[PDB]
Amino acid sequence: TTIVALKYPGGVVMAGDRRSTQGNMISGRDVRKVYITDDYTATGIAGTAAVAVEFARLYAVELEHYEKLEGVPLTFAGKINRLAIMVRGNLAAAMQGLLALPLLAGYDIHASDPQSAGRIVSFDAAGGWNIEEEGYQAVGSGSLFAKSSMKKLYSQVTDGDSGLRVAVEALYDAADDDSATGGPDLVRGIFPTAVIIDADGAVDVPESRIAELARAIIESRSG
Amino acid sequence: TTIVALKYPGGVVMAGDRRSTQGNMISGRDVRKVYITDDYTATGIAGTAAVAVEFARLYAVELEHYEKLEGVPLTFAGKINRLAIMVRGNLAAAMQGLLALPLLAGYDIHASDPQSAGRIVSFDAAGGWNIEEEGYQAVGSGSLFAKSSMKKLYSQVTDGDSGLRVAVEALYDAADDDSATGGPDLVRGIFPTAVIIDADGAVDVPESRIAELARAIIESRS
Amino acid sequence: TTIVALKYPGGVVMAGDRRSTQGNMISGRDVRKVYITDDYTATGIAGTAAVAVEFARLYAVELEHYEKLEGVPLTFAGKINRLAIMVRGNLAAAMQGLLALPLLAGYDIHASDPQSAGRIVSFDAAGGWNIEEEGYQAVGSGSLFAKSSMKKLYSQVTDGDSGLRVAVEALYDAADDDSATGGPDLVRGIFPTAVIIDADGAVDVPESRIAELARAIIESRSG
Amino acid sequence: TTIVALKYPGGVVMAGDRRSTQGNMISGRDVRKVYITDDYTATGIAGTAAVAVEFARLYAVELEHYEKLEGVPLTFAGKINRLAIMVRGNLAAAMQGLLALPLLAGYDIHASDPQSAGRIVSFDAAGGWNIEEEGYQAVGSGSLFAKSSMKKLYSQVTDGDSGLRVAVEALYDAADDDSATGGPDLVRGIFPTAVIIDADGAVDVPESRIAELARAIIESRS
Amino acid sequence: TTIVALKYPGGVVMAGDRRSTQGNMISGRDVRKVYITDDYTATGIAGTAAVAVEFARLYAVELEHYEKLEGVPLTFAGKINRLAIMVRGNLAAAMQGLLALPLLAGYDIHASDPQSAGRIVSFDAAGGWNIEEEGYQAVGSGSLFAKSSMKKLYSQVTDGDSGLRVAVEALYDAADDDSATGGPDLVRGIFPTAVIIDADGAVDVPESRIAELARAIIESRSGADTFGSDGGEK
Amino acid sequence: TTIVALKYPGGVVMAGDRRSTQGNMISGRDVRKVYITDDYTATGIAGTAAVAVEFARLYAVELEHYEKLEGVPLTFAGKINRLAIMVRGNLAAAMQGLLALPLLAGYDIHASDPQSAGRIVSFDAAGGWNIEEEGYQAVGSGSLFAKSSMKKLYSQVTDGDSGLRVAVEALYDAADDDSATGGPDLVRGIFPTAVIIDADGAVDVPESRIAELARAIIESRS
Amino acid sequence: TTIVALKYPGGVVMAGDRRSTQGNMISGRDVRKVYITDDYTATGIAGTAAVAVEFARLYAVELEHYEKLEGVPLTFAGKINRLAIMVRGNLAAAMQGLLALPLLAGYDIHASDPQSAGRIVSFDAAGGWNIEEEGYQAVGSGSLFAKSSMKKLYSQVTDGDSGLRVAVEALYDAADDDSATGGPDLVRGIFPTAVIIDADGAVDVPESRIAELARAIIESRS
Amino acid sequence: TTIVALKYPGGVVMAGDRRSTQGNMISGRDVRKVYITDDYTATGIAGTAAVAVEFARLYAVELEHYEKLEGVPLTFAGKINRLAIMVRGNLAAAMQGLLALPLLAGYDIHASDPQSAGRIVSFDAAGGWNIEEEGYQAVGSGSLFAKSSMKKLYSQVTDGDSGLRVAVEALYDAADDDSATGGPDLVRGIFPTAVIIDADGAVDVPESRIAELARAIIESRSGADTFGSDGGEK
Amino acid sequence: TTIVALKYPGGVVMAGDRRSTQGNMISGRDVRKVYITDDYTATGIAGTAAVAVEFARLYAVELEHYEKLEGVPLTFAGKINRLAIMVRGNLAAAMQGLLALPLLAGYDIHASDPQSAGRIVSFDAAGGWNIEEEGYQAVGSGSLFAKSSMKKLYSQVTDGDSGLRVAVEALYDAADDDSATGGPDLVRGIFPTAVIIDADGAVDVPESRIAELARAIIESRS
Repeated sequence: TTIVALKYPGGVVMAGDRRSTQGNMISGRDVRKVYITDDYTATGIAGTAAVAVEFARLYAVELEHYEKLEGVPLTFAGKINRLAIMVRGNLAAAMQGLLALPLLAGYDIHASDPQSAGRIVSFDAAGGWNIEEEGYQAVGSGSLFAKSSMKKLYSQVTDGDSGLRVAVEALYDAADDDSATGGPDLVRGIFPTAVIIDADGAVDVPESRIAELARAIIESRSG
Repeated sequence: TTIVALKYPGGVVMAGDRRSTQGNMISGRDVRKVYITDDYTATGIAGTAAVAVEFARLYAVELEHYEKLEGVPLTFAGKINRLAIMVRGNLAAAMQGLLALPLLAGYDIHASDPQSAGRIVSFDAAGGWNIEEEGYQAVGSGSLFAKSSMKKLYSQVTDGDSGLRVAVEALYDAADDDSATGGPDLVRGIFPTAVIIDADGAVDVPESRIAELARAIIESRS
Repeated sequence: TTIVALKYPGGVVMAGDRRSTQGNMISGRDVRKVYITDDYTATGIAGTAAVAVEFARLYAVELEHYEKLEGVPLTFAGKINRLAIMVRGNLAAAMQGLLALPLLAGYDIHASDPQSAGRIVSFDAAGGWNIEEEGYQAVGSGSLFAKSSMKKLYSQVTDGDSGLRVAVEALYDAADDDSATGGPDLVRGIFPTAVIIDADGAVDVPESRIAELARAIIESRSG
Repeated sequence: TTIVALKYPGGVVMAGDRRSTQGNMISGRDVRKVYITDDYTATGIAGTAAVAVEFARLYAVELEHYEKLEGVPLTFAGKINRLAIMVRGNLAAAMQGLLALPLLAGYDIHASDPQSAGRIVSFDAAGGWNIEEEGYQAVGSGSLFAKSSMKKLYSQVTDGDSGLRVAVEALYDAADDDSATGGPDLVRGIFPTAVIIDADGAVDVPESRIAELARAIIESRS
Repeated sequence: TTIVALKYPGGVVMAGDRRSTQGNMISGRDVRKVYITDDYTATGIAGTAAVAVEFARLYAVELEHYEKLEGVPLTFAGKINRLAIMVRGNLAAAMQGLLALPLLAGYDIHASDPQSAGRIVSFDAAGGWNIEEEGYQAVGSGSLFAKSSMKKLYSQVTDGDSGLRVAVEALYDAADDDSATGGPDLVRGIFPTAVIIDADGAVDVPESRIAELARAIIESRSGADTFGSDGGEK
Repeated sequence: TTIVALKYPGGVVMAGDRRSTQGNMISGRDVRKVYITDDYTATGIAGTAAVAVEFARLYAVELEHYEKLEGVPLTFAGKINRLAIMVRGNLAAAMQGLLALPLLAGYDIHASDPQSAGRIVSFDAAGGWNIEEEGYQAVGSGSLFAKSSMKKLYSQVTDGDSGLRVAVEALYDAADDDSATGGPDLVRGIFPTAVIIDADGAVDVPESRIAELARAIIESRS
Repeated sequence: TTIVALKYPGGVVMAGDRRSTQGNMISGRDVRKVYITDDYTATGIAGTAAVAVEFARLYAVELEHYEKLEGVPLTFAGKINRLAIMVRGNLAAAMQGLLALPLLAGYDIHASDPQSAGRIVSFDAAGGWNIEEEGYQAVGSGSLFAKSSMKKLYSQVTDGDSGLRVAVEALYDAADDDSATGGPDLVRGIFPTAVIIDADGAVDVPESRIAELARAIIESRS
Repeated sequence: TTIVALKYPGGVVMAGDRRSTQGNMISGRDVRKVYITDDYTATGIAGTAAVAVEFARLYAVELEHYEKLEGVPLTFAGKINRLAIMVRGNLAAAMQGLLALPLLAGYDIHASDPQSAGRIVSFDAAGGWNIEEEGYQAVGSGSLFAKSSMKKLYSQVTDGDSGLRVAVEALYDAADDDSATGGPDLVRGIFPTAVIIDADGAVDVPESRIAELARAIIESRSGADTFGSDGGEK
Repeated sequence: TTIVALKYPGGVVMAGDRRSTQGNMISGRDVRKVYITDDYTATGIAGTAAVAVEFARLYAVELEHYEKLEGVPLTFAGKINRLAIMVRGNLAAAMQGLLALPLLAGYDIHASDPQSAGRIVSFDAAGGWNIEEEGYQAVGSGSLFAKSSMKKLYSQVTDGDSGLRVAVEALYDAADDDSATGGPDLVRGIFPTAVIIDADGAVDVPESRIAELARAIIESRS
């Protein structure tokens, strides 16, 4: 599994692969790992698939429950604290083989500067959180390769489209160097899923655009 | 890793993949796992790459040493016995995580019927050997998927080219269902290697033929 | 044990073998492993036989209990969630040897297109569920061989009868490659059980049809 | 794996199944487990397949080596002693999962009464041996079922043909109650192998007769 | 310990041996292992003797308690479920050396065909139950030999008497191949106990009939040994 | 991680590094480890980063809660006791790997002499606390090197500016001798964070002054 | 520790860092990890420093011994085989923590095309070796980051100078992401060491050129 | 135990403490830990005392044996290699608690520049060696404190006397921060031992010079403590 | 750590060292280990510093709590019983590495003879208490050396001053033979603390008197 998130002027984009494996055997080819928790945040979770799905569902339920109870959505730091508390509480299960590491990307509406309202938060196994100030972050087995690719490709990010292309290329590199991460499957037409968040909210990227970007990257690397 | 071998009328063909991994990390993309030990036998070894290369080299050295010393090549049963002895002697190291399971394909010149002179021999971790009578066998992590694919596809084998196509398709299925087995890499132009053995000896299949077969299979499945 | 399920236009069919073993000794020859939990779903469970029977009974009781209490049956995703919860709760006992891996197939009456209303759901040991999109799935010791056979045979499925024949042939292959899976016993006249679900509900396949299909397959492979 | 042997007036017969498994997965369908060590004895070995093959080969080599060196074959007691010594020496490796339990059947040319010259010898894991006096014995995973079937069926043994039928039926029962023992494969046409030993020596039973007996048994139980 | 049960037209018969051992020592010679839980079911339990007796008593108490409370006896499947629940509950004690494997035989008064109303149920260590429909079943250490003997002898069963003879012969074979199972003791006059269930209920078999059957079986075996040989050698 | 604190005439200064690591990999470059708990105390915590942040937040919340409830801030000894109790209660988690060692520096308004109101308190894993009377203290992996540098550089401290320079140089030495402690990153413009406490309360040192001091130290050692 | 190697038209280059650590403590700042084994091959060894130095010394001694004895240097395959044998023989001691993973770069004078005479060979802990065909390879703790940086930067390599700059930048990235790898120390004037091999042989790169390249990279990334 | 060695223009100096402990108990107060192996090298060993003495004795014997056999002393690299081989061969016994870490200081007569002929070599437990380039090194339990003190005090080293004073002060700091290192004992008159190597060979420093240097250091420390304050309070 | 207590005509004197260590490193130089629990008893606790401080604080709180509740101070035996109960209850924590061994010295107001009213009580790890009748006792790592010194020096005790000198000399000997015990620091001017208890209560000994005694002892032994 590999999930990447990066900031661009005016928003943030998160993308993830589609492969789930049980050892060396491939058990899934269309797993979705990026979820829209609310109108302005997206969460990607790596590790055990069942724990990831349960975590995303519970986190979305908790956020919506607070919003309905109080009539006002939580602040971004409050959402970070809730996710960190959940990760800290899952420590005993993580030590038993049910580890789940989330990745939070969101748009801060209350931020003073709309062009710097994108936020990326990374979590560790002990529940600690850190707000990324370098503009990109990745989680999963292929996270290191994706981060090293983004370190060189981040100078090309100028808007949403370029950021999406860079994220797709980072996922392609991660799948190229990690067997647990699946690359663009042209035979079955299965492509990574992406979410773009801006001032108008979080929307899902259509599959056609991601397919076009993946084909362009493959053609560029073929010669 | 996955290595397949199947019999066709008049010969035998063996093919293997190119991927080698260290856990979940891909460390090799062009490893050659099928060797031509002599003029009529080919050996594919799965497991640890270092042990596989060492075993292939030592086995070829031993066979050529006997042939030069005695002036006559060993019989097929003798080659089977020597390979089984090597596998049996490697048991202690295999129990430490250095397992290596070879697959042997050959063309018996001393066989009575030329059309049934192909031979496929499989080996287990205890050194036991068994001559396969179903006409196909596979070894490696993805061996089960390739064997099950060949079970359905073996009815289409009537010559060397059809057998090569079936072997390539079986390797494609094994790589499709196993992450440790590499499929045809179209971006880098890396394709599985194959060896065809017949009455005229053992030759390496050119890369262009395997590339054409792999592209045909990919177009068929898309 | 081996249980197979596959989708055909307008429905879904699930079949399972009849053999239970205690190590190498054969203890049962007519075990039924496919249950009709309600009018539009069928459940096949592999692993320990006692745990499978208890799971099927408890799951059917829970579904009927909810339907009677609320006056309306659960949605398909609700049934999936309840089964996943049961599997997740059984994890501690599964680690001790009482492992149970279910397989759920159903027909969604609320689905948009009637011809694509068939559903197949697979579960893992951690409770993770995945709605299968390939059109077939299998569980049990001989699951791999049956799945590989269905991969090559699924192109022939065009209606309920062809799908049933493909399922029977996949079970035959699984029994041919797995000693823990029982094949068609012609001496005792014992054949695998199958269930077909369509718009009219779930019905049991009569033994005569399955016996005829098994004899046809055996005669096909004998020459 | 299941190997049976029973005595009939004027000789002895030994039969064994053909299946070899690796856990629950079937790996072999035509394994031959009964060997003709010399002109008047046959040896069937259960357990690990590789160890069984190696034991049979080494035992035959040792017996033939002694016969060539001395110009006179070993007495039956000497053969029993050598096999027991081999089993005793294999104890340390058997404790590591390489167990091999042989079954020895032979015809004693030097015996007084020719009609009772048949001999059946069983072995344990500690190397001990015992000459059976009840007329039948079996080894392997399905040995108990085969012996319990032969206990009821032994009263019908009056000649070589009836003894062969009883042995085939016992193997059928063992395969019926045990998954590790393969039954008659009518689809593939694979049947258990048998060896008949009498005053004229040890010969291999033709496959057609065993197929006829198996089909008769199946029709009887259908 | 070995308990056998087989179906005959019109009923069912269950029999068990009389020996209890502590290792290689023989600690008991007249232990009774077949119980009449109610008017139409009999239960035999193998394993630890104390756990077997406690299980039989508790199961009978539970069945009679339900019958008295509700005024109607449980259905056969209900009794099967209660016994399976008890076996499943005893899993922790079984893992510590207190295993008890029961064997349930009964007559279903509510069954459609009176001649096929007999039922035999077998249980495993995990509490799973399977209604045996091949006509016979056995439990205990010598269960395999008795089951294999019944496989060859079941074709002779035509009524209650033949079924009882087959059960006694199966127990004799099991004791012949198992040291932990006691055989017919002619010196002390101790014979296995049997229960026959039919449309009129479950009744204990008198010892005289079982003694006669055991003597006939022993005489037949001795005569066969006299007639038989080791392929021509005695 | 390395956090240093030292007393100067009229107050106290505490500084810490910015690097967090996961084994050998560098995962953080702008981590803040010095917190202003209230108007006159600053707390720096070393060890696991998550536990440090949680402890700082909980300690500040508890102090403010007591102040709001009673209408009067806790005495310095009361704050020491609360922090020691928290450390003692975290012992079980620390033995499992979640170890956190805090360092407390504060200004005592109720002290007799204003010039000697600076306070430095050190803690151990067992919850024991000691008020340092030597003028400096350091915690973390690089604590030994920083303390040994401060032992030689403390004679130059005469006011807040010289004390801040000495603290920055001690952090530079700790980073120079320890890989887990990050030095002044001139490429990214990241410098250690410091807090100065005096009679007017606790304030954060602007980054420009610390950058100037670090550049001066680097020029001195070049 | 990080040692990189990459191929450029007409030669090959290898560079390594200078830091040696003991846990989180920095124990060495001017360690040399790249050795010139002979006139056309260079070897860099990662892992335990003592084992690396001993391996380099012994390997150079063996190569020179063979060259002096036979009057002709070993072929490149022979050198690869000897290094693989040494790595395989060190497996038992590596299991105790004395691990050494070498990287071999050389120039094949017997190669047909002079522009493709460069060779890069990597080794695993089991003694297996693989001739890299993608043009670059790295070993050590920071090997992954350096390799991923070279993957992006390899398109700029056209001659020796560009290859040297790319190798220096890859080492800079590896030090930037790994704390066990030392970066260019401008305060002490310590820079990574590099070796360039071409048709004229292997020579050590002067420190001034590497210092200029490192300063250019630092100013580029500032 | 703490042994220090630093370079000065024209030579090298090595010094060590005198205390040996068995846990928290003081067992020795006048242990000599710096040996003159030959005319131009000095070796100090930290760790177990017995292993240290045996190491120094065997190393000196080996060097003298080679010099007598060949008629020419070993080069400095040869001595380093022999000591590294000894350390590597002692690894198995060091893993059982018999650890010995040597420190080597020497004066290479074959070096080009006479003023930079001093050499300091440090060894690890795996037998690896490194020629120090910073001009000072220390080994022992208190090595970190002595090395950190020398890092600050090395700017004052201009000749042999100043280097000796710096080494004595580093040992004083190491003893001040480590309980296993013994400080100058004024009551018993026991002081650290030092060896200084120059172009004329290796000689032992007389005890009076070290005693007066230690006394001056103690007086300076006491005066600084009197002058200083805890940020305003004493 | 070492704490000594001895009886002199008319009272009792208790003294202790000032050093706290973490293995071989010295972490504290002015630790106070003798506490005035109430007007007529003093308690010295050895072992872990945190446990000792907590024990002293809790014991003083309990004694004052009882005195305030009942309006009458506890008898000496009641204080002994409470301290023994606390020590016994701390057994589980002591077995895990948090051992604390106290030493109680007091003056009995209700005793018959004023000149023999001094009391010394020692405790073991199991909570057992014993009223010492030998006239002196010591606890800590250097307790044996201090007790052996007092065994020879106790004949010189005739009043409070001589007893204080003997206690100081015993502490000096304990520090002389034990590295974990701190001796008189004449560079920093740190000396052991002492408490003198008599009919007028318990008073802390001024540092000047102890410094004079320590200097006299050092000059005597020089």
